[PDB]
Amino acid sequence: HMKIIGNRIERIRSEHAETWFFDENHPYRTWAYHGSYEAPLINGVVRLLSKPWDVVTGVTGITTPYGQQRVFKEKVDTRVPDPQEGTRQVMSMVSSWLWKELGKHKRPRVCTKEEFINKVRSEAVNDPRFWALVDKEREHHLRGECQSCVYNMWYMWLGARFLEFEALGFLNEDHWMGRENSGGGVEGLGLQRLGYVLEEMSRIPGGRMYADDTAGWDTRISRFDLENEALITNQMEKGHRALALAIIKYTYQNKVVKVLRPAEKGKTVMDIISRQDQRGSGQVVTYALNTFTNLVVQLIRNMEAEEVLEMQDLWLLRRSEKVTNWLQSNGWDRLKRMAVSGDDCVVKPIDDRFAHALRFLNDMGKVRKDTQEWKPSTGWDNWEEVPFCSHHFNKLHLKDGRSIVVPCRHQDELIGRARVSPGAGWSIRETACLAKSYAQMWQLLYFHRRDLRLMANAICSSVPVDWVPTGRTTWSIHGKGEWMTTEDMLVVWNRVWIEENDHMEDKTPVTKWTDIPYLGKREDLWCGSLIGHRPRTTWAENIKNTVNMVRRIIGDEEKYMDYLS
Ligand SMILES: [Zn+2]
Ligand SMILES: [Zn+2]
Repeated sequence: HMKIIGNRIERIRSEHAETWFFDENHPYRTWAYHGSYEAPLINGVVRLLSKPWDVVTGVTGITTPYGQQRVFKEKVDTRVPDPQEGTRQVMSMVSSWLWKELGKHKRPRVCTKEEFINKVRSEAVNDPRFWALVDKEREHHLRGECQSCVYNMWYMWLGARFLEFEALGFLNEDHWMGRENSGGGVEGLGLQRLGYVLEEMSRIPGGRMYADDTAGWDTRISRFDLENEALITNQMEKGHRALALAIIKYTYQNKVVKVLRPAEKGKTVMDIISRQDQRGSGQVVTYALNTFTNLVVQLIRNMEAEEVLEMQDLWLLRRSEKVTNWLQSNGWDRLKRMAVSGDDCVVKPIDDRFAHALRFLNDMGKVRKDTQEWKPSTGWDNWEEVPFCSHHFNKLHLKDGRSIVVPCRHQDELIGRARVSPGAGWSIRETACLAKSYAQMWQLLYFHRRDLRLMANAICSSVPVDWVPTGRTTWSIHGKGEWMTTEDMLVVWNRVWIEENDHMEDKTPVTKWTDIPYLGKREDLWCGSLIGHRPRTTWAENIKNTVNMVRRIIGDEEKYMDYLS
């Protein structure tokens, strides 16, 4: 490990030699500590148009070394015992099988510089020097060394991210975890489709639907998980394999991290730590690898439930042919009984033995959130109540009687995130264009929420019609950004929910917003609506005044549209 992280530690120790020191009283328990050195937000438009939520802490409650240290000590400075050898044998077998299924109709490839550039443009990438540094680190990797692939507690230098993209980006670009290729994956599906996936699963004969969340998934990715994820390199030709093995072994299996920590009299230090497991969040293929390993975990849980695996198999896997047979016979059926998106999963097992199939799950360190370790899981009878990707999904009916299945979540989080501006010296223009992005996203996905349809229409009425939406409104890969457009949102709504919606049999267009339904009031309120409560009523009654205010701020000379009418 030390020989692997060596030149990175040296490269930092020398960039910072005059302030470099070793803190004997550092707080790191499960990370290797190597030394330290000395170290150095509201969207106004949305806020002006969402006054009732100024006093809603669920909304308003949404950098400092003092915080990073706290979250590090409680979340990341932890360790889990190794799984037993039999458990590890099962993990390796299932991983090998799954990789071979995923690669049956797809071949790994190197992703290109121009792919990365084009993906970025949707100008460090248009400096030759950047690519000189990149080529440089690359030849280091090809020689068997790493100088500069270091995490900031988990952001990374754009060059390192390009090398990762080059070696493993194919998993994303060629949709290895798409539902067609993986059975249980959902990569490429939007929030406008996931609900249909859950409904489909609800129809499969079997037990309840289970959606257990793992407590701190990324922190419970083991070195064995990483080794099993690395098995994809066996499907690569040798050069590609060299690049990928470099990325995995020097960046995944042996990571170096810089993290901030408070010092004396307002001063700040940077600590350099390292370890050999856990997932570095926010890497290029973090999502794909999380999806992979979660699929493996659920397959194993099903095998325990169905009594293919027994207690004795934890210590040492006796006859492994039973595992191979179960995978070849039932593997794909079980995969199609899953919806897995990174660390999130829903499973429809063949019966409810799944609920108490916990031995391998717990031995793998994948302990369930908010539950006693050996308390059986509780599943759902009603697919519309199942949590998945921070949402639940409801069937609603258009005025003409056709049904749609829509994404829903507690409203406070949506409004709270829309109020956040990532910039600083952000003009009214960038602020307004971001507000417009949120509004149009709500029009596409959360139109069925009264407060959000109203607020979105006010925002869209307060921003010049020709201003193009900018910024990002979600980190979920299932928010596909169809709303990032100046195209009319009813047209976009039709394309998303009718035209290109395979679960919409009748392709008759919807020609007005009033034909598009809300949740029932009970449901709207349950999920955080303020309909009926006085500040919200006042807000709605005054909304045109407020819109005119924002218009006067941005400029009365601009062209505005009335989406409130
Ligand atoms: Zn490197
Ligand atoms: Zn809801």
